[PDB]
Amino acid sequence: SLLEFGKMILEETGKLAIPSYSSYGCYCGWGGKGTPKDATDRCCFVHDCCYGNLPDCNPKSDRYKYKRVNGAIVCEKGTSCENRICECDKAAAICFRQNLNTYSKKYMLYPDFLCKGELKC
Ligand SMILES: Oc1ccc(/C=C/c2cc(O)cc(O)c2)cc1
Repeated sequence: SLLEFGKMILEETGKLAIPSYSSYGCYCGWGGKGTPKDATDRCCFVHDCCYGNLPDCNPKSDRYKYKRVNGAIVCEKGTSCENRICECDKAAAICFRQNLNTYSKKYMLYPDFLCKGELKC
């Protein structure tokens, strides 16, 4: 679910999902178009594609369970949708962690019309 994703993001990065990742760049948050602005935005692009791979799941609302083993996120076994949603969220949270070094506050609330270019999943 979205709230679980937000808590996984906070755990990984120490940033609050809202506002750090809810409206960042072209792809983090509602909507997506154009060329992602940086590596963090690319995490969101791929996360969007990952949710797009699950057309008959409901990634915003369906809850999954995970634990940590030696620090690392381990998605626990629910329904097939829940497992797949968890893997998408896990990847994006790790990706955010990996790209904290280049996160730029200039891309928070980035305006949609600047999202020029095109990117297929
Ligand atoms: O690819 C994406 C990556 C991150 C997000 C952020 C989502 C989000 C939205 C909420 O209302 C609450 C929340 O805790 C998280 C959306 C798309």
